[PDB]
Amino acid sequence: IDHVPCRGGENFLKIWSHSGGQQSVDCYANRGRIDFGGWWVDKISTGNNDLIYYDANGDSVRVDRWHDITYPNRPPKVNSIEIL
Repeated sequence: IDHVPCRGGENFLKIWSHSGGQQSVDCYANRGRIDFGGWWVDKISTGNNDLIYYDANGDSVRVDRWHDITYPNRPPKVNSIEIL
C-alpha cells in the first residue's frame, strides 16, 4: 500500500470508510495490507489494484482493481486492507 490523495479522482486506490467521527474515503497507493481500524467502510474505489479488505467478517474482500464496492448492507467493519 502507499499514501496518496487519489490521482485527481481517476486512479490510485480510494476507499470509503465510515466510523467514529463521520464517513471519509481513504486513498493509498500500490498493493499491500494496511490496518483500517476494525470499523471504517462506506464504499471502495479500487480502480487500479486488486484490493482486499477484511470486512466485519474478516471477509478478505479482494476486489480486482477497477471496481467500486461498498457495505451499505453487508457486515460493515473492515479490519484492514490488502491490495495485491
